[PDB]
Amino acid sequence: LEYSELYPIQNEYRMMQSLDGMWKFQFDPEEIGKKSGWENGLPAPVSMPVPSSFADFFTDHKERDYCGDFWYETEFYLPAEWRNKKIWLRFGSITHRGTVYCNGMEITSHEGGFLPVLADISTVAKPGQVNQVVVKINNELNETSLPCGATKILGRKLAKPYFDFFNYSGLQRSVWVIALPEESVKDYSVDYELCGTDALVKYEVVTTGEHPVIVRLLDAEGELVAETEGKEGILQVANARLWEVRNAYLYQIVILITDGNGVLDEYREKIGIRTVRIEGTKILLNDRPVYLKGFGKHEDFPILGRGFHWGIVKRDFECLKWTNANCFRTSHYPYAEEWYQFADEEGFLIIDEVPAVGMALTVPELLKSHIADTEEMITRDKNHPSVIAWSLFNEPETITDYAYEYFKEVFAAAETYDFQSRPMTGAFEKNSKPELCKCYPLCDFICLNRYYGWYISGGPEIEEAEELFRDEMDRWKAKELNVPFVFTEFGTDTMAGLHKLPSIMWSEEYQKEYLEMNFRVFDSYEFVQGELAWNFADFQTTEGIMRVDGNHKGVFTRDRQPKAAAVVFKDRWE
Amino acid sequence: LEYSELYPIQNEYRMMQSLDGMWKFQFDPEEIGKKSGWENGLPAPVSMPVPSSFADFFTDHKERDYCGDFWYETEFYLPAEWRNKKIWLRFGSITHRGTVYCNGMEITSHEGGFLPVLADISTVAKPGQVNQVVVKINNELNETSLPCGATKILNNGRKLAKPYFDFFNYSGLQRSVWVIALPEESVKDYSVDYELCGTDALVKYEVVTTGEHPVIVRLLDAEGELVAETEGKEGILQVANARLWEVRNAYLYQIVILITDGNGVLDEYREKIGIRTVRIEGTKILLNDRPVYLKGFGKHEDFPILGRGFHWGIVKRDFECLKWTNANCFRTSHYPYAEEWYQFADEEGFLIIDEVPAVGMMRSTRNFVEALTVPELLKSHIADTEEMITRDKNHPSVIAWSLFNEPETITDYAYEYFKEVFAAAETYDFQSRPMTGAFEKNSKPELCKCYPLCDFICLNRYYGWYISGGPEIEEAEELFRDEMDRWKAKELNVPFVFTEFGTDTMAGLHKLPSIMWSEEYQKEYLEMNFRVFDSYEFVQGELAWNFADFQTTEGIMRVDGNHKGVFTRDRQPKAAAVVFKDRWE
Repeated sequence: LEYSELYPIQNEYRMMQSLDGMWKFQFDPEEIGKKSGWENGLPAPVSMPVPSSFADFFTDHKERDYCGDFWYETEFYLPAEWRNKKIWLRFGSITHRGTVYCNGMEITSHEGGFLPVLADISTVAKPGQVNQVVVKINNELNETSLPCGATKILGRKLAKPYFDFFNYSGLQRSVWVIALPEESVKDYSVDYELCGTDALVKYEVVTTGEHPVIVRLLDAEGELVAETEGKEGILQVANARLWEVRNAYLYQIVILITDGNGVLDEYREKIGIRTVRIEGTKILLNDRPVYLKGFGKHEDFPILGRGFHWGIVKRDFECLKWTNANCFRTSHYPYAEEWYQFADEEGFLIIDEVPAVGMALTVPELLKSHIADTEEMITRDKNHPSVIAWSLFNEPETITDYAYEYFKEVFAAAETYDFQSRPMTGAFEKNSKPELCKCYPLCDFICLNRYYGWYISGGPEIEEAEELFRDEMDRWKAKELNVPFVFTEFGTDTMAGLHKLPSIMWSEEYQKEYLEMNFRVFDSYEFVQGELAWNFADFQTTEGIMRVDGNHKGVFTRDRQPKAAAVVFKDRWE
Repeated sequence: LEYSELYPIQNEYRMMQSLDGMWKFQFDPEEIGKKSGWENGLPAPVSMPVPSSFADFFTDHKERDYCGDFWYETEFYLPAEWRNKKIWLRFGSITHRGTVYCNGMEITSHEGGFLPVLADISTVAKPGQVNQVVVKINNELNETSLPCGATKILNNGRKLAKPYFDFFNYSGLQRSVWVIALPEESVKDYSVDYELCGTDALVKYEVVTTGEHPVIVRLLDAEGELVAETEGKEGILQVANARLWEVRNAYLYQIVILITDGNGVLDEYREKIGIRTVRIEGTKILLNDRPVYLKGFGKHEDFPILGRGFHWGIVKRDFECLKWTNANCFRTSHYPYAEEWYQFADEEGFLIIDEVPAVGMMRSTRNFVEALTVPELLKSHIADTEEMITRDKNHPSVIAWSLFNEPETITDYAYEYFKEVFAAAETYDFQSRPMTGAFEKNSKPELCKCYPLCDFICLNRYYGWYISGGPEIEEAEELFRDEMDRWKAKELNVPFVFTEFGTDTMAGLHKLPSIMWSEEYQKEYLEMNFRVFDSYEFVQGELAWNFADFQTTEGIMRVDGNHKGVFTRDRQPKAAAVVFKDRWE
């Protein structure tokens, strides 16, 4: 990559300053901003919180549903001391695609709305002065970038997703301006081997120069436990304190660039010594089988939309721990980096998912976008101990040799980017029948999204649903694939407060009964090794006749309170 | 018909005793009742309220969702003084079809779940003794009777109803049951038709009796004073300075029909009627020689726990809510209601579009959920039409017959089918009042072959809900105007009434800006629809879908039934109710 994905830190060599706050903001329905000098400042802005999705602040439909080009602007004072450092704007994300300007100059553009955007403003930055950043953003959906959809023209544009979740957009994550030394740590990778009571931390370091590198490992108390020299090497850890499920331990890696007797740069990050591998039908963490228990989530909260906030992280993890979960999938896009940092702390397992949802010649361009997002996700997230698997798709077509050749390239790219070569998978929709699917052989383990008892034979037909479920799982069993299966979606829309005896679809009681039936099926097959329910919480969707204020398959409400079924998960996962 | 549809009364010649209460009840999944002698008494019954739908009492799915044969039983004491009378069991309805037994003997069978079933028990009744009634009922759905659907058989043999319609398959004995006694020669039927002559009015009539003795017909005013009298089974009553029955301003005369043998009276039937005329003239609906614009709702017979079970309390609350909205009309979507609804409409001056249960004839939903069944369906359809019209014709409230809801109408075959239904309706209605049906959007103005059969056209349209909802609502309005412009350009010179339009609306779901399903969106949707309605001269009525939230088959598109109610199921107003109130004032 032409930039670093490394999370920004502050020390003797690296500086950072937050640009979060109220930005200037303006819609550009006529698409004349770049024609009209907007990159030098917006002509008639309103204020817009950053980080946040813009949609749910407004009281009018056309602003909430805005689709097209729209602009952000802010000003920041740059400390004079940042002079002659490499100065970067770092956006947690820009959703979905955008062009960054600084002091009237075009800096960079990015496609993909859920991963960091880095813009090198070294040559245009004005140390000791007020600087200006302007971002042109677009939130349309197409079939050549992720996530896929269409754009309808009423000249007013309307996003038409091929995915369920609401098309939130804007500057949904924190924005920093940072300063790095001229020769810096750009990237590093760690991989682990367990040796009795000891451990090896294998590493590679990429810098922007040719000076020597020293790598140190500190324990949780900051004590030096290992040290070595070189951009490539092994850190030997005696009596290693392994990072364990729901029982984290984090070391601190310290990467130094040196020039004789002085340090040029120093990067530090918390990491966790752990191994993950698929062995037969088992998922092994540190050589012991683990059964995944948890949820698909979303970045979704009232008013903020996908806007990041530590308070949402904290509540969600307390709820997760209360259910006795150990895992979540980042459905259906990489989350803010902070979610992974916290999962590292709390010992949660993550399946990290690229926004390959909603899946013509456009396909070669789509593949490029999909591979680019995969590269960025893996480079960003590989050193989190929590991240134990990559999900490279959600419910694509998989039953043609055409689909096979496409995903072969994606998986091949993912493999080259992940230093750890940790398990890769994808979530299969029901149409990927065991007799037809061509893509499951690409996977280290198989993830199934199934709604037997909701979309199939729901309600009075739920007994039929269970037989149909068992019939499919019997077909999978007969294949003797010798791989683990994880259910990554299953659930029922459930309106909090809707009670019925006997239960009906949409009642709290039916949600319980549906889950109990699914558990019976899960527990009937030895090779099922994980259950991640859909969804952790009710979340916003495109409005329509099938969505009663978003998706109500949450086990929790949108404001994070338990429906009756939450207790069912709690008791089972205990 | 081989029986009378006349509502039962109590007088010197006619007797009635209610059989309402707790009956015995037993499911018959193995279909062994008849060969096991259940007509002589159920072997292991539970208690079941009558009138009520049975489904919602139970706490287990299989009993609520039961589909197939099931049996009712009760016992009653017959007064000795009823001997030498004609003795009938009268069920307000039996849903959907059944066979009536009395004292172990098969009496009659009936197909059609929403109209009276009369069983002549004269030859087996035991006056001065306890008698037994047992009813075998079936609630399956098929394509040869109304309303249409399918029956699914689960692998273990259990049946499940699969409607082609969007209302829960409630069934059982949902209306009151009487045992009655009639004179051996009785009034079996009568018909009235009205003509206005300045300040006066003519009541033309026909009387059918079960004998040959002379008939005398009297008309009493609302104070019981005689205003007209004539003789003969056919004749004309002249009413000077007639007090007409008016919209939301009812006046009811009492017709008195006597059978005499000179020596004395053999029978005397009495019913309240209202002098009023209804006709279509160009694009106008004329009541009593003046245009009326229909304002109201499609309803249902639907209430918590009782299901479609009849209760006067539901009538009273519903009419108070209707009056509060300033409504003047409802459609009996999608089946004839209990007779009491019409009696009360007569009193309150409400206009009714009386609808036969011809629902579920849509090819699309049939396929989703034929040459040989259609001829049998037509027979059932015409039979239900005959029974509805014979039952309801003399209500002043009933101003129109709706003969279908959302059938296929774009083939020549559909035209020939409905031509026979409309022809039948015409012959059974002494008044020849306006006939119509409600059309789905698939019945495009360029394709529909059946609207020329109608005296006025009823449209069900969901522009802004099923079509271009929410962010696309502006487009919905354009599409709506586009269609109505096409109708306009046909210059049919007939009235159009919208018989369905609405949005599912969860009580308490608020959003700013609004979203589909919110209370605010229901308001905005209605306002948009009104703007379109008001753009066309030939639109002469608006009956919103629905008066109140109601039960449906469960599924992914129904959140505890249908929420397009303007009122909640327990009859309280959503925000949109005030929108109707203010507009209709």
